[PDB]
Amino acid sequence: HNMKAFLDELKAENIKKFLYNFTQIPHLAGTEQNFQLAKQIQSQWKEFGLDSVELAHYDVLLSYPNKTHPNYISIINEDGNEIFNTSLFEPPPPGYENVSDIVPPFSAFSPQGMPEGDLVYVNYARTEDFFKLERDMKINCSGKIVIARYGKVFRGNKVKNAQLAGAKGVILYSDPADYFAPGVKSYPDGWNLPGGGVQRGNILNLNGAGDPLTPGYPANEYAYRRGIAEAVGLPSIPVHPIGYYDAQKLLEKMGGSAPPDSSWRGSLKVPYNVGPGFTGNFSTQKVKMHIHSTNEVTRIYNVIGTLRGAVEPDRYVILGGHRDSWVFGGIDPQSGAAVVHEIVRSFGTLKKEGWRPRRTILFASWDAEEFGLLGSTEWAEENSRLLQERGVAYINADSSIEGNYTLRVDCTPLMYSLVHNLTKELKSPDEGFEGKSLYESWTKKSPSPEFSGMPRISKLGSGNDFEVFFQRLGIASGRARYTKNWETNKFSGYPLYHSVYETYELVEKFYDPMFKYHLTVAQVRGGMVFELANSIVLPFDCRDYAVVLRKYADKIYSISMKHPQEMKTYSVSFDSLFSAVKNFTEIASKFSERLQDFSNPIVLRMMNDQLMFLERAFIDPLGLPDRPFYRHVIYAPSSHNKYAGESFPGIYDALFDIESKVDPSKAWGEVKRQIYVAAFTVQAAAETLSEVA
Amino acid sequence: HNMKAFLDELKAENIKKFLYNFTQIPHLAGTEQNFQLAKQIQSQWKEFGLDSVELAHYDVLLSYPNKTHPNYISIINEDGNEIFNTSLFEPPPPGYENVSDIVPPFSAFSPQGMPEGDLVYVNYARTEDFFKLERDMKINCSGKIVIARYGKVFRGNKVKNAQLAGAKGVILYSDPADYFAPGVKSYPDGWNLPGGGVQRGNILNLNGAGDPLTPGYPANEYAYRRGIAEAVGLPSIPVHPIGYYDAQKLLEKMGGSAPPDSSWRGSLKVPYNVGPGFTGNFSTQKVKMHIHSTNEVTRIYNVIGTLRGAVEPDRYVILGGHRDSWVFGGIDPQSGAAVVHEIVRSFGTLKKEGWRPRRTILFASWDAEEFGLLGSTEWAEENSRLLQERGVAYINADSSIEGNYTLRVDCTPLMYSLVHNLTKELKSPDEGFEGKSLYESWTKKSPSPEFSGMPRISKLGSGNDFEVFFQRLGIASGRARYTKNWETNKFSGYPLYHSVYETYELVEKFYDPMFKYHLTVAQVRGGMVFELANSIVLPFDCRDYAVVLRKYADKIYSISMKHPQEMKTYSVSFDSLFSAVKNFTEIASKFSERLQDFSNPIVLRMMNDQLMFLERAFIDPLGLPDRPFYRHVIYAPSSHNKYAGESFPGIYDALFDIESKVDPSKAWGEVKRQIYVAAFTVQAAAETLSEVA
Ligand SMILES: *[C@@H]1O[C@H](CO)[C@@H](O[C@@H]2O[C@H](CO)[C@@H](O[C@@H]3O[C@H](CO[C@H]4O[C@H](CO)[C@@H](O)[C@H](O)[C@@H]4O)[C@@H](O)[C@H](O[C@H]4O[C@H](CO)[C@@H](O)[C@H](O)[C@@H]4O)[C@@H]3O)[C@H](O)[C@H]2NC(C)=O)[C@H](O)[C@H]1NC(C)=O
Ligand SMILES: *[C@@H]1O[C@H](CO)[C@@H](O[C@@H]2O[C@H](CO)[C@@H](O[C@@H]3O[C@H](CO[C@H]4O[C@H](CO)[C@@H](O)[C@H](O)[C@@H]4O)[C@@H](O)[C@H](O[C@H]4O[C@H](CO)[C@@H](O)[C@H](O)[C@@H]4O)[C@@H]3O)[C@H](O)[C@H]2NC(C)=O)[C@H](O)[C@H]1NC(C)=O
Ligand SMILES: *[C@@H]1O[C@H](CO[C@@H]2O[C@@H](C)[C@@H](O)[C@@H](O)[C@@H]2O)[C@@H](O[C@@H]2O[C@H](CO)[C@@H](O[C@@H]3O[C@H](CO)[C@@H](O)[C@H](O)[C@@H]3O)[C@H](O)[C@H]2NC(C)=O)[C@H](O)[C@H]1NC(C)=O
Ligand SMILES: *[C@@H]1O[C@H](CO[C@@H]2O[C@@H](C)[C@@H](O)[C@@H](O)[C@@H]2O)[C@@H](O[C@@H]2O[C@H](CO)[C@@H](O[C@@H]3O[C@H](CO)[C@@H](O)[C@H](O)[C@@H]3O)[C@H](O)[C@H]2NC(C)=O)[C@H](O)[C@H]1NC(C)=O
Ligand SMILES: *[C@@H]1O[C@H](CO)[C@@H](O[C@@H]2O[C@H](CO)[C@@H](O[C@@H]3O[C@H](CO)[C@@H](O)[C@H](O)[C@@H]3O)[C@H](O)[C@H]2NC(C)=O)[C@H](O)[C@H]1NC(C)=O
Ligand SMILES: *[C@@H]1O[C@H](CO)[C@@H](O[C@@H]2O[C@H](CO)[C@@H](O[C@@H]3O[C@H](CO)[C@@H](O)[C@H](O)[C@@H]3O)[C@H](O)[C@H]2NC(C)=O)[C@H](O)[C@H]1NC(C)=O
Ligand SMILES: *[C@@H]1O[C@H](CO)[C@@H](O[C@@H]2O[C@H](CO)[C@@H](O[C@@H]3O[C@H](CO)[C@@H](O)[C@H](O)[C@@H]3O)[C@H](O)[C@H]2NC(C)=O)[C@H](O)[C@H]1NC(C)=O
Ligand SMILES: *[C@@H]1O[C@H](CO)[C@@H](O[C@@H]2O[C@H](CO)[C@@H](O[C@@H]3O[C@H](CO)[C@@H](O)[C@H](O)[C@@H]3O)[C@H](O)[C@H]2NC(C)=O)[C@H](O)[C@H]1NC(C)=O
Ligand SMILES: *[C@@H]1O[C@H](CO)[C@@H](O[C@@H]2O[C@H](CO)[C@@H](O)[C@H](O)[C@H]2NC(C)=O)[C@H](O)[C@H]1NC(C)=O
Ligand SMILES: *[C@@H]1O[C@H](CO)[C@@H](O[C@@H]2O[C@H](CO)[C@@H](O)[C@H](O)[C@H]2NC(C)=O)[C@H](O)[C@H]1NC(C)=O
Ligand SMILES: *[C@@H]1O[C@H](CO)[C@@H](O)[C@H](O)[C@H]1NC(C)=O
Ligand SMILES: *[C@@H]1O[C@H](CO)[C@@H](O)[C@H](O)[C@H]1NC(C)=O
Ligand SMILES: *[C@@H]1O[C@H](CO)[C@@H](O)[C@H](O)[C@H]1NC(C)=O
Ligand SMILES: *[C@@H]1O[C@H](CO)[C@@H](O)[C@H](O)[C@H]1NC(C)=O
Ligand SMILES: [Ca+2]
Ligand SMILES: [Ca+2]
Ligand SMILES: [Cl-]
Ligand SMILES: [Cl-]
Ligand code: NA
Ligand code: NA
Ligand SMILES: [Zn+2]
Ligand SMILES: [Zn+2]
Ligand SMILES: [Zn+2]
Ligand SMILES: [Zn+2]
Repeated sequence: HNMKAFLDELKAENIKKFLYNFTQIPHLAGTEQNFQLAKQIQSQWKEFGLDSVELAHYDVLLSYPNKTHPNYISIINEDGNEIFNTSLFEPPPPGYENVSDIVPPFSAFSPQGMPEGDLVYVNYARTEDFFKLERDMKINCSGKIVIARYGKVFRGNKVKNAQLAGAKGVILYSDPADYFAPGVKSYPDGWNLPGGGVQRGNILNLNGAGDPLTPGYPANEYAYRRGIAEAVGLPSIPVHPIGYYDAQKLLEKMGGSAPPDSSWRGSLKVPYNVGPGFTGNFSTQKVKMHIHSTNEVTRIYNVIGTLRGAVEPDRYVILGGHRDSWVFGGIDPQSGAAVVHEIVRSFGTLKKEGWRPRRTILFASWDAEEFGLLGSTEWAEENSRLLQERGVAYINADSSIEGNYTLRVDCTPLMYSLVHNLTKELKSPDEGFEGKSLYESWTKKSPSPEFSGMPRISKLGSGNDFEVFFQRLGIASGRARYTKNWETNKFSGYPLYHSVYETYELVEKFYDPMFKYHLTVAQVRGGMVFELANSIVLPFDCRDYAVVLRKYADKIYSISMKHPQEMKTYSVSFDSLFSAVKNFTEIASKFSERLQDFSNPIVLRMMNDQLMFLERAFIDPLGLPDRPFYRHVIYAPSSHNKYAGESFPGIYDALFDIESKVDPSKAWGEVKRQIYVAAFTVQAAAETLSEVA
Repeated sequence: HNMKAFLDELKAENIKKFLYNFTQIPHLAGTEQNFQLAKQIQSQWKEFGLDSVELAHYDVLLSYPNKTHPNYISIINEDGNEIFNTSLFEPPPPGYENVSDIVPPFSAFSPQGMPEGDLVYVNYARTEDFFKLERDMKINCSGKIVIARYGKVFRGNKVKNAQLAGAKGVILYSDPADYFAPGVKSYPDGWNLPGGGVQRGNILNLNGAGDPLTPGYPANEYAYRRGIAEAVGLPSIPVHPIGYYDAQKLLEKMGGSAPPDSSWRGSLKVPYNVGPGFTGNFSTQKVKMHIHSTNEVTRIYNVIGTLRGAVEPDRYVILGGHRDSWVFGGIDPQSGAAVVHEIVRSFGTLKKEGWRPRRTILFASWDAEEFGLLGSTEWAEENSRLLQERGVAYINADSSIEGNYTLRVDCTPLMYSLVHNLTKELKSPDEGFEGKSLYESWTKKSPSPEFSGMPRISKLGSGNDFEVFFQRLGIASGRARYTKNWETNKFSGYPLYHSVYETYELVEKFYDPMFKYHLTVAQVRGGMVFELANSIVLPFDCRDYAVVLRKYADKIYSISMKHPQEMKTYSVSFDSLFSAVKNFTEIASKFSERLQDFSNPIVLRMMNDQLMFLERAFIDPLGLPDRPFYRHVIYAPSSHNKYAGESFPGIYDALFDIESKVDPSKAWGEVKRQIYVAAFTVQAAAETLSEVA
């Protein structure tokens, strides 16, 4: 009864069966079918042997198209006749043409409206795309409908950016340049997005708030809800996603200015003119959106499984991933949920033979992730006192695969050593690495840019259910999945993401026929939970935080040093931050020595508490500026792309575009304030590792 | 080596000697003499046997009169001749007439100015005094100088209230009605305030922020400071305190309206007319303030002593009280500091004979309390991560006596049982209770209004150094001192509070000749620290929180029920709060049973952690509305009187004066929101006591 027993019990064939089972019908959040699936998971986790399995439910703001009043976009002529209409649905894939309750493509939480106007093409609608438009090109988006390609960044940032540019609507589309890999066929004959395929997804800017109506507090039965007008993160202009057949029709007539350069051109046979409006012959034609989706408070269900710890039941290691899908969820999330299901089954096998982990393991099937991480966030809001005093670690478990090339891990520095050690003990599933370790294949395919013989591990970003646990509550967090080769494959994400084409057959035929990558990811995720819940000394190495803190301090200082004159004028020094990082390095080194030298369970637990509370020490209870739920001072989601992690985010945002600020004294004053906050927090975290008295 | 050994080692004669030692010269915060005293305490605590004794220093905003440009108030005539001037200093007491560096009476943090105008008398300048003036009497304070009597509430609230009434200055004075007990002589021949006596004190409204320039973060060497204009809690109009000889001169000529009733009349031979301005003959005369005090960033020093725990060194029991004084500090704070000094000495005696407490005891000599709890707050800001994960309890130790009648205890419900049990084991020092317990004399003199055979224990308010530990960080806190009989003695505080007359001789001659009340208070405070640091199971009874939560829920519901029609219209229910309190009662009862039945140190420490984190569970990281540093949902300082505790403060303030709000729907909506927050927090705190897995 050790890790090897746990790992060996995991079967690829079981993960295949579960994936099939979870993907036959849609499981949209707030729907009866997803509630049925919740009850099924609850039943099976009980059967599998967990001590308790409960549903935790909340009533949250969700968004759905109107069934009798479909969303669509038109080209209208001067008479007002709609001469072109975008599709009302994606052509269903082979054998699914009769499946009901496929939600049609829509942008969740769009307000209703029917705006009419001239089109401006804004590339990926990134901060720098708008800078280029407004500052360099002198194009005004005010009162225009913007059309943007999907890709590069989170769609909610695109919508925010369009809105602050004064757009009156946004059209999102999938360009083949970003969603069609050269030499691969469209679904069903390959893994590419067809011209009628469309990516669903919410366009909120929640910044960690969870349910838009109840920021800070669980959306329970007696919750007081904000009015819609005061809700968090809702867009103020209508938005709708389309495919590249329909996008071609909308782009082909575009006039005004040429694209500023080739990074603005996708792969369609159109000029990619920025606009505004259409070329001469069609200059009186306009674009009209028709959006009728409604926001509604709807009940959602998390499944929470508990396997009580034998020695420290008041210490919680959490494995959590979501269950709700846009349609069938073939990759997102069921390729993760099937992996969790088999992990539970394996732990349960051991439990039935009399074993218990040292610490409590909690297993979560979250609801409403697709609508803003709502299930994980409301539950963490409800249980925040328990999680901040008892939470050892959170391992996420959304999609197990986004490619078939190599491992991807994003995690706190505290888990680097755990991940290196675990992967050295696992077999690579890769062709040409038979009998080699996962560590070897991973390091070869994804080398660290700093360190020879080490793999690359990214910072945690967001756009997934670890966000409340890591950036709000400061619980050490990690995620892992198989991924594509980004060096040779330039497209954004996997092509069929959040489309009807993301099915069981997508995975079984193209991504992972033998379910070996799924099994590899079950071993990584399950292996991590096993070590975290069972190792006598928590498997965190504080010295790895010291190394990255120095790298981040160098980075942020380099950004500021682009403005040497202002640093002189305003006396901007990074000395305090570097001093704090030096102290952290020295104190962590001494703590590591002590952790090596000590039969005494109090000294042990005292030291496990120092390891556990070290991630927690990076939390500032005041939050980051205007983002009260992003409280971690080292890591926040990028203010320009929610998916990307930013380091020293407080100083980063204070420096961003600082040369354009009206009051340089005020702006540089705020840079110095953020330096102070960062240096203080680093020193305060270091001091939690000092001898306690 | 048990509690009795600790208690027996404490000597009245030692406390007398220390008090004498600490009171020969002024120890104003930020002055060289208070730094010298800090170094002396540090030396002696080392000598006494503590493991480490450090100074923790900060650079904070302090306020001092200008030595070459004195503050004073005048009656001016139409020509501009100053026909009456208030005193420049209090007549020094016998034998101190040559002591230098007595700070003259001033209101710390007053801005500079020389406003001229007509006087309005506003009674105690309470919220209801201003309501009576503006609403009932129709008197407009806009552009007037207000004169208010000291007493009833914290002076900072008076100044806030005057400022929001549009006053252009405030004069504070001590009325004999509030500071002269019938049949007792003025200092030096009794304990009464003489006509030339004046009460110093800050007039900030910090709401827990600490140093006005650095809210949230310690005022360390690299701190970024706000500009003065953005500082927290500074008054916007000049303020100055005077004695009743000078007040008589300012009040005797007052015209306009009569006092509305006898609760507006003090004891001087004047009419107590509200004004504005003077009676006919003198109607062209005006009042002129001259205030030249300056705010300056000044270094302050805390002394921090550590006695490392033998078994749980990472658990902290804190005994802390301040060292800075307005002048000699005969009562405030040295009657407390001398008691702490003897407590340290006694613990050190045991330590030298080989004993250690189970948990770590930290001893603190705080600086700058008189200027806004600045020393305790900056240090707690620096060490917040350590205190919130390790802080068992905080026992305050400011003035040991404010009378000679009976015990006064204000503390969390979690300490009620500890206090009842301890006091049953201590001898009463009271005449007529020889050979009886302190519990017996206390209960007889100060009976609980709810429960026969029990003593009254007040809620913690504020205006002292526990505020950061309790209302910000949620560490279980308590205070205890000897006090007066409030039933028969109607004056505010003790008469010589914050005056030059508060000397060693005041205490030795009038308050506590034999130092027996001092010794009794050393036993209560030291006994509490001893039990908290040494009991195997933390000496907190969660069921006492359940009883008070019900009492507070009844109270707040009764307040709301004054508005039955609005409760109908807006569907205002307290059901959720009562349900939460019921659940708390049931879960706490079950936790208490478990705490009775368990050789297992993990189960023990797990359960000690649940006891320790139970106060912490009442903290809301979002704070109370517009008061981010008051985070405890059950207790906050009254928004009308910082000294007084308020229960369910969020709901209380939402209901206060609600009948006067312009938008009843909005106001009742916020009542319901606060009900939700309170019910949720109570339920969440209850759930920390549930079985952990
Ligand atoms: C990284 O860790 C190191 C510790 O190894 C910290 O070093 C401290 O740095 C501060 C400077 O920011 C030093 O502060 C200075 O303290 C002097 C007096 O300190 C005495 O007392 C303390 C107890 O509190 C002892 O520990 C200490 O050894 C000393 O005996 C002051 O006199 C200094 O103030 C004077 O100079 C400054 C700067 O020029 C002026 O602005 C002032 O007006 C004044 O004249 C100063 O405040 C401190 O002594 C150092 N501690 C130790 C133990 O060496 C780093 O701060 C830490 N990095 C971060 C980011 O925290
Ligand atoms: C004091 O402690 C008690 C527990 O002893 C708590 O009681 C819970 O109270 C809520 C009501 O606020 C109950 O919620 C209801 O749950 C029903 C389904 O719950 C099932 O599943 C759970 C697992 O999550 C089981 O524990 C439970 O026994 C049930 O089998 C819902 O169907 C109810 O919703 C319906 O009615 C409401 C109200 O009329 C409608 O608004 C809805 O639209 C819907 O039709 C409802 O949500 C809960 O069941 C109770 N729990 C238990 C264990 O009994 C108190 O909440 C607590 N007090 C506070 C302040 O927390
Ligand atoms: C693009 O779509 C519009 C609107 O059509 C409606 O919405 C779609 C998403 C689908 O659900 C459609 O089935 C649905 O009709 C088309 O314009 C519309 O055309 C219809 C029929 O030609 C008009 O209906 C009426 O017909 C009778 C005549 O017997 C009269 O009583 C009325 O006067 C009216 O003409 C309808 O008004 C018109 N709607 C709008 C909003 O313009 C459009 O033809 C289509 N374009 C294509 C396919 O190129
Ligand atoms: C109330 O106090 C004022 C101001 O007096 C000053 O401030 C006090 C707090 C103390 O520190 C005083 O020592 C200090 O003077 C008095 O009015 C002031 O009177 C003086 C002297 O009479 C005036 O000084 C000048 O004197 C020479 C004449 O040789 C001329 O050069 C000047 O023209 C001027 O007269 C001073 O101007 C005047 N100041 C003000 C601000 O009005 C006031 O007499 C006193 N009232 C009492 C005791 O009733
Ligand atoms: C995915 O897998 C689950 C679990 O294996 C399947 O659900 C299970 O389906 C069986 C067959 O429908 C159910 O058993 C039945 O029970 C009813 C009475 O309750 C009885 O009438 C039948 O004769 C039969 O014995 C079982 O309830 C159900 N189990 C759970 C835990 O839900 C599910 O059908 C699979 N879904 C797909 C799409 O393959
Ligand atoms: C990942 O694996 C590495 C390599 O095994 C682990 O580091 C190793 O940890 C052991 C156990 O703490 C260290 O052993 C110690 O050696 C010293 C003698 O120098 C002795 O004082 C102790 O009693 C103990 O035996 C070992 O030195 C260390 N090896 C290296 C190369 O660092 C690492 O801890 C693992 N990481 C995690 C998170 O588990
Ligand atoms: C309050 O009590 C303290 C502690 O007893 C007194 O401070 C101590 O005073 C003595 C006598 O001045 C000091 O000893 C002296 O040392 C110097 C050299 O350092 C030497 O020149 C003298 O001959 C003498 O031995 C001692 O330093 C000092 N102790 C401490 C810890 O500060 C203090 O005087 C008392 N204050 C009052 C007002 O009574
Ligand atoms: C303040 O003093 C009271 C009175 O001594 C303490 O309550 C007493 O605590 C003891 C020890 O936990 C309880 O004894 C228990 O009795 C049951 C049998 O019914 C048994 O299961 C246990 O093994 C244990 O012997 C005792 O019942 C209880 N007495 C009362 C009247 O409640 C109280 O704990 C003290 N408070 C603090 C904070 O120390
Ligand atoms: C979906 O859209 C339809 C419009 O075709 C809405 O139905 C109409 O709503 C208006 C305003 O409430 C009523 O005056 C009409 O009588 C309704 N017409 C019909 C034909 O039903 C409908 O409210 C929307 N549905 C949802 C669920 O929001
Ligand atoms: C105390 O008040 C005096 C005024 O009597 C201030 O001294 C004057 O300040 C002004 C403005 O800075 C100068 O122009 C004068 O030359 C000063 N006069 C004298 C006679 O010194 C003084 O600044 C104040 N002191 C403090 C410590 O704030
Ligand atoms: C863009 O257009 C609007 C309205 O037509 C105008 O008010 C605004 O100032 C314009 N902005 C720029 C930067 O040209
Ligand atoms: C799977 O791997 C092969 C071999 O490298 C590659 O050609 C193919 O594109 C991969 N499939 C997917 C879905 O990435
Ligand atoms: C009080 O006086 C000021 C200025 O003289 C005036 O603007 C204000 O409205 C008055 N307020 C009331 C309540 O009478
Ligand atoms: C001390 O107690 C006596 C006796 O009750 C009382 O008359 C006297 O006023 C008290 N002294 C003080 C300073 O309260
Ligand atoms: Ca919420
Ligand atoms: Ca501060
Ligand atoms: Cl994931
Ligand atoms: Cl006190
Ligand atoms: Na398919
Ligand atoms: Na005296
Ligand atoms: Zn997902
Ligand atoms: Zn998704
Ligand atoms: Zn005091
Ligand atoms: Zn005081």
